[PDB]
Amino acid sequence: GSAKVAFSAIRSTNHEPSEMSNRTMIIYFDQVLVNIGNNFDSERSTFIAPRKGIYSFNFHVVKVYNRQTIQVSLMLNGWPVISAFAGDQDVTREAASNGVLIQMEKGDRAYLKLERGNLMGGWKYSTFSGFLVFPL
Amino acid sequence: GSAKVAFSAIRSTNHEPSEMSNRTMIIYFDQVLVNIGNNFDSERSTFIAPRKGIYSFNFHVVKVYNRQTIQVSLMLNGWPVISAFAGDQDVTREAASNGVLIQMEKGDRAYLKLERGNLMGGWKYSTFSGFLVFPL
Amino acid sequence: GSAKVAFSAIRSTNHEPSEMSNRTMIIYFDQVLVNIGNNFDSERSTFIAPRKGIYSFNFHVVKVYNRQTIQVSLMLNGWPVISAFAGDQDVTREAASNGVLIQMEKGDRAYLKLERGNLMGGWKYSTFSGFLVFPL
Ligand SMILES: *[C@@H]1O[C@H](CO)[C@@H](O[C@@H]2O[C@H](CO)[C@@H](O)[C@H](O)[C@H]2NC(C)=O)[C@H](O)[C@H]1NC(C)=O
Ligand SMILES: *[C@@H]1O[C@H](CO)[C@@H](O[C@@H]2O[C@H](CO)[C@@H](O)[C@H](O)[C@H]2NC(C)=O)[C@H](O)[C@H]1NC(C)=O
Ligand SMILES: *[C@@H]1O[C@H](CO)[C@@H](O[C@@H]2O[C@H](CO)[C@@H](O)[C@H](O)[C@H]2NC(C)=O)[C@H](O)[C@H]1NC(C)=O
Repeated sequence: GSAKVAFSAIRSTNHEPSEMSNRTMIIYFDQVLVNIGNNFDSERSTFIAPRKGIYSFNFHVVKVYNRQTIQVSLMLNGWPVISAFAGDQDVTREAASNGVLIQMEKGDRAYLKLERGNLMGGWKYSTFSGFLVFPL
Repeated sequence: GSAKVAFSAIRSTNHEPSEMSNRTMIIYFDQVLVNIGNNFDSERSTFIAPRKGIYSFNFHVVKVYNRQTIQVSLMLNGWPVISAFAGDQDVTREAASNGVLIQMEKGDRAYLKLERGNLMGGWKYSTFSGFLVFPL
Repeated sequence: GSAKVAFSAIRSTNHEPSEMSNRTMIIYFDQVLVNIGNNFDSERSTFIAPRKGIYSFNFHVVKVYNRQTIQVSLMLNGWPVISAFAGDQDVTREAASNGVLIQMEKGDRAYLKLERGNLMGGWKYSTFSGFLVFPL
């Protein structure tokens, strides 16, 4: 029970970044598909760990042609753990994708941040998900 | 026991799409590596959920140069949950990859569908896998 | 307890391949983020399964422009289970990414091998992780 913890969120439209998102560079997901434990904060697109354990995260951030390459980082309490990268071309939607397992303590925060480049043109089809693999 | 549910499948050759696959646009995996619970239907390349829970899925669909870009969607009972994308070039094999967690009920179906483009030239090296994270 | 098994490793610098790595073509990860059970051998960048079960693996191998395309394979006791691919360009860091579930027996070994191409220029930002989904 207290060890069933999972979330899943997607970007459902190609609408543009909000003003606050330009300031945080935190990547926003409007449609929450799964939120067992209610530990993902959808306003802030941030997972907050309810207990000590090993957590898994995956993300795929989709961009269109927009005169920019990007770097996306999964952030743990404001420090980048992993990054992914995408280029700039008009042939196809393209994704920055990566995933990892990390230890988190209670209250630890995980979210995605655009380190380099921007998502003007939208980031429809973007995904972010994660779950407690086991408590420690 | 009834909560150990996992599958894994790959495309082992670069052979071309069958006639029926042209009609469904459902992506076929010939080699099943894991099938605990026997809940993946290999003929139809479809996972059928044996019980209510949160399930994880991952896929990577590999294409060669074939004058087409692709969009691949994970389908839940015929509705696309996530998509991934790949372009068209002759430099390298390229993948449409994405993954997500979703709630499924008993009898719910998960499979992959080519929404845009085709896989003439084969989709060798393609992978699809998933598992019950926990029952609900 | 004996069913909590997880690792996570990354490549933290853009330093070049060592001589021994040129001989094995085994991809090395210097920073180990998670190692529950201590079943990942960091010197050899190899996970050694402590018991029979279904294990999940994910990897993303990041390259720079280096006049080479690559193929990366997850190896199970020296045989490639899945592969991923990346091309060669100077626009952006690019990744060969894939993931899968496999059955392993006790003592089985999982590691990543560069089947085609090389990682001159470094493979900073590369990731490799995996966990026991359940014992069998
Ligand atoms: C968020 O930031 C982008 C830039 O990253 C803003 O779009 C730019 O606006 C400037 C100044 O008006 C123009 O010169 C460019 O046309 C835009 N640049 C790009 C790269 O598109 C965008 O409007 C901002 N959105 C807000 C604050 O809501
Ligand atoms: C499946 O569909 C493809 C097209 O998506 C078929 O290949 C095409 O066949 C047409 C008509 O004969 C030709 O004009 C083209 O040479 C082919 N197109 C492409 C894009 O390759 C393919 O044969 C079909 N396979 C079946 C029904 O088994
Ligand atoms: C590991 O291998 C690469 C080649 O894969 C070595 O770099 C090459 O060295 C040769 C011979 O001296 C040169 O002709 C080229 O400049 C290099 N090739 C490439 C593709 O960069 C590298 O030094 C080796 N490193 C070792 C043994 O530590």
